Amino acid sequence: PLMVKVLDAVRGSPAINVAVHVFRKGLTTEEEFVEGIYKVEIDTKSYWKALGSSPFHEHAEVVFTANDSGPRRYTIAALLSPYSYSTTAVVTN
Amino acid sequence: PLMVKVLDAVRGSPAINVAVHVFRKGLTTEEEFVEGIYKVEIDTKSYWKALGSSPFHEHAEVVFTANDSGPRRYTIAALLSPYSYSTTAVVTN
Amino acid sequence: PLMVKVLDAVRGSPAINVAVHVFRKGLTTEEEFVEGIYKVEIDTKSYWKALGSSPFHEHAEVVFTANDSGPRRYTIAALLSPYSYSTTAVVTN
Amino acid sequence: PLMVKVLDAVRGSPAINVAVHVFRKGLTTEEEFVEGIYKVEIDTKSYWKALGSSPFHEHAEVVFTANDSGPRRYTIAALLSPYSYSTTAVVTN
Amino acid sequence: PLMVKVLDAVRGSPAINVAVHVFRKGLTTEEEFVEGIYKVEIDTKSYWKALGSSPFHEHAEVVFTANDSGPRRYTIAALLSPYSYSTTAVVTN
Repeated sequence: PLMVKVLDAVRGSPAINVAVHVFRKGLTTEEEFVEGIYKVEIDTKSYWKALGSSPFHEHAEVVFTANDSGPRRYTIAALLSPYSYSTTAVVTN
Repeated sequence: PLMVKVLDAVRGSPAINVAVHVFRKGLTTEEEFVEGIYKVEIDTKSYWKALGSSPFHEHAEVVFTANDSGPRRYTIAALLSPYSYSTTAVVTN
Repeated sequence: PLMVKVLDAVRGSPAINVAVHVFRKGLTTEEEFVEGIYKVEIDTKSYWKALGSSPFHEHAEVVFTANDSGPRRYTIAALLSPYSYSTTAVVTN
Repeated sequence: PLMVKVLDAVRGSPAINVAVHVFRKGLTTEEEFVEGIYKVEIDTKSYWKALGSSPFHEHAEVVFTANDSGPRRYTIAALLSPYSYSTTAVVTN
Repeated sequence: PLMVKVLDAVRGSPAINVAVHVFRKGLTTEEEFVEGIYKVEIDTKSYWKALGSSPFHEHAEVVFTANDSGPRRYTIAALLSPYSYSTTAVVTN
């Protein structure tokens, strides 16, 4: 008899992230999974994923150049950071 | 007898993200999955995903150039960050 | 006997994101899935996804150039961030 | 006997996003899925998706240039962020 | 016996987004799906989707240029953000 209690009585003003998972019983194969319940991808890159069956098989002259550059600013305050009775400020003068 | 209790009694003014998942019983194969319940992708890039069966098979002269640059600003306050009785401010003077 | 209780009694003024999922029992194959219940894609890019069967098969002279640049500003306050009795402000002077 | 209770008694003035999903039992194949219940796509781009069977098969001289640039501003306050008794303001002087 | 209760008793002045889904039992194939119940696409672009069977098959001289630029402003307050007893203002001086 599964019997799960999470955050039953709450009095006040909290700041909560709740993730409750209850369970009971080709190139990429995925089966019966849970992914990225609270997932953050800010600057994620991916080149040439799962190209396929028999690419560039017989003859190929490939020039792969990946120039990642340039002025990029990522200013984040309280990433996945619940708060209460606090002061969060981003000041970019 | 599955019996799940989440946040039964709530008195006050909380700030909550609730994700409750209850369960009971080619190139890319995906089967019976839950993905990205709370997912954030700010600057996500992907070149040449799942091109297909037999690409560039016999002969190919490929020049792949991925120039990622340029002034990009991402200013975020309280990303996936519930708050209560707080002060969140983005000030870009 | 599945029996799920979420946020039964709520007194006050909360700020809640609720996602409850209850369950009981080619190139891309997807089957029996739940995706992106609370999903945010701000700046998402994708070039050449699922091109098809036998592309550029015999002979191909391909020049792939992906120049991503330029002044882009993304100012976000309280992304997926419920709040109560708070002060959220974006001030861009 | 599935028996689900969500937010039964609510007294006050909350701000709620509710997503309840109850269940009981080619190039892209999708089957029996739920997607994007609360999905936000602000600046999403996609070039050359699902081109088809046998494209550019015999001979092809392709010049693919994707110049993404230009002054673009996305100012958002309270994205997927329910609030109560708060003050949300976007001030662009 | 499926038996679902959502937001039975509501006293006060809430601000609610409710999405309840109850269930019981070529190039792109889609079957038995629910999509975009609360979906927002602000600036979404798509070039060359599902071109067809055998395009540019024998010989093709293709010049694909996608110049995305220009001054574009997207100012949004309370996107998918129900609120109560609050003050939402967009001030663009």
